[PDB]
Amino acid sequence: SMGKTLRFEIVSGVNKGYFHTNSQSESLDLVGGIWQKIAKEEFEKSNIYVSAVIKPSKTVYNQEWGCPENGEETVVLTGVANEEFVDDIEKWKDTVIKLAKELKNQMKQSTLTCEFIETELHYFK
Amino acid sequence: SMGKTLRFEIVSGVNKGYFHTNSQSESLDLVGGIWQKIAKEEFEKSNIYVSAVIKPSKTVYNQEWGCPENGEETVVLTGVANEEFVDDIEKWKDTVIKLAKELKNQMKQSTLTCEFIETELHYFK
Amino acid sequence: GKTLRFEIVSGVNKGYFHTNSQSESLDLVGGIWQKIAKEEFEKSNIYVSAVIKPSKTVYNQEWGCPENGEETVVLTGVANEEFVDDIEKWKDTVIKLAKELKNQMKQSTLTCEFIETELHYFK
Ligand SMILES: Nc1ncnc2c1ncn2[C@@H]1O[C@H](CSCC[C@H](N)C(=O)O)[C@@H](O)[C@H]1O
Ligand SMILES: Nc1ncnc2c1ncn2[C@@H]1O[C@H](CSCC[C@H](N)C(=O)O)[C@@H](O)[C@H]1O
Ligand SMILES: Nc1ncnc2c1ncn2[C@@H]1O[C@H](CSCC[C@H](N)C(=O)O)[C@@H](O)[C@H]1O
Ligand SMILES: Nc1ncnc2c1ncn2[C@@H]1O[C@H](CSCC[C@H](N)C(=O)O)[C@@H](O)[C@H]1O
Ligand SMILES: Nc1ncnc2c1ncn2[C@@H]1O[C@H](CSCC[C@H](N)C(=O)O)[C@@H](O)[C@H]1O
Ligand SMILES: Nc1ncnc2c1ncn2[C@@H]1O[C@H](CSCC[C@H](N)C(=O)O)[C@@H](O)[C@H]1O
Repeated sequence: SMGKTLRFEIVSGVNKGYFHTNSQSESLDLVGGIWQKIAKEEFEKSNIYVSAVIKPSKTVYNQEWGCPENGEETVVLTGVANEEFVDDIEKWKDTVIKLAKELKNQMKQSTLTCEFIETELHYFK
Repeated sequence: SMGKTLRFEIVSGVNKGYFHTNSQSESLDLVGGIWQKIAKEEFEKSNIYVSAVIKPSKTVYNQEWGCPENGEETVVLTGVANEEFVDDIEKWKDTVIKLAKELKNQMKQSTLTCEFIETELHYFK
Repeated sequence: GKTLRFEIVSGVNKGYFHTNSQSESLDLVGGIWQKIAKEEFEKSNIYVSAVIKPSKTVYNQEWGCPENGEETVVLTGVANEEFVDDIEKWKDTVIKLAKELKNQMKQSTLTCEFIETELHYFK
């Protein structure tokens, strides 16, 4: 593998007071379910399924701007555009952006980051 | 040097139907111990030790393709090629690829992603 | 290729801080980062926010690694052009804080990587 592809990374808060969750495991399950829901909805329209690897985390920023002491509970979502599944990388990028905005809405987040990083994918099967 | 080098990232499932681990921390230890073993075996042959930073995760894809509701338990392994230890970036890359295939086999996975990403390493010691 | 992100891998020094779980180690590192980032922001108007993840780092038992890995924390953060006017000064700030983190966590060695990234920010 010498050609390049992309990976995305999204950082989202988990809004435990709105969703009535009380643990990292509950937040991961919630984000997993929401992502599965919206990713399937977009797959049905475009044949692009943005699968995601989601990790528990906390995000540390200024207490003045709303951060709890020691950090806000967050989830990181990351995923590669696998060339075996993705014909059109620009259409995949548009789909990730669409889903990131929808995740922001579903999670009731005020702001949200979505990054694209160049990567060289070796796929073992 | 400017520290221009590579990092790798692997995403592996944990085969609960095979290992019967009963928590996220047990899955982490299971993958960590396996990685520790195969990394040492390769180091004894090549003097390349691919150390790895491992994170708990859930991977979310279409339930039609076997994904449990809210995602499958996975582990993400990431590591840099530190020029302090690595003379030859291409041999390190070939070592990572060998270990990724070996991990896929030892974890009894049908597919496994292994990505290389360009990175600028600043090493403080 | 619009901007940069950093990633730092830190030990948690169980023998010094006496945390009992990965949740406590995460909070310990987070609180330390929150303080040094705030103090640097007052000086330079650059606030290096960080997304921190629990982890274990696996290396050779001959070099001190516990069986199945050492408990670690990964810190990662982007330079958001809406906040950051000077990417080189942000980079210098990240390095400054990473060294200060290494000191406060009583670590012997620490990695700090920079990766090119294209940031889309939704508000
Ligand atoms: N994220 C993903 N993970 C696993 N398999 C995927 C996938 N996205 C797509 N596939 C597989 O690819 C099939 C065809 S969808 C992709 C069609 C075409 N390559 C395109 O880019 O438009 C899916 O039904 C599924 O079998
Ligand atoms: N990718 C990233 N890198 C670094 N800091 C980030 C980040 N994404 C978010 N942050 C930090 O965390 C803050 C958001 S906290 C999570 C979002 C918030 N609950 C809301 O509703 O908007 C940002 O202001 C920034 O300081
Ligand atoms: N992943 C790793 N983490 C920490 N130390 C490592 C390491 N890999 C190698 N080392 C250190 O480097 C020593 C020499 S290994 C030979 C390295 C040589 N420059 C090459 O590229 O072939 C190891 O015994 C260990 O002390
Ligand atoms: N790096 C990555 N980025 C995005 N999705 C990924 C991914 N790695 C795996 N996936 C998703 O997760 C699915 C695999 S689940 C993990 C492997 C499985 N247990 C097996 O034994 O084959 C992939 O088909 C894809 O949909
Ligand atoms: N890490 C961060 N996360 C979120 N907002 C941030 C931030 N760093 C700075 N800001 C935002 O930037 C505002 C002004 S400080 C930045 C001043 C100027 N752009 C400079 O480069 O010096 C803060 O009040 C806050 O709203
Ligand atoms: N970014 C990275 N990628 C891969 N391995 C890493 C790494 N950062 C650290 N390691 C591994 O973990 C070891 C450090 S363990 C954590 C630091 C230690 N507590 C100290 O105070 O020095 C390194 O020798 C290397 O083998």
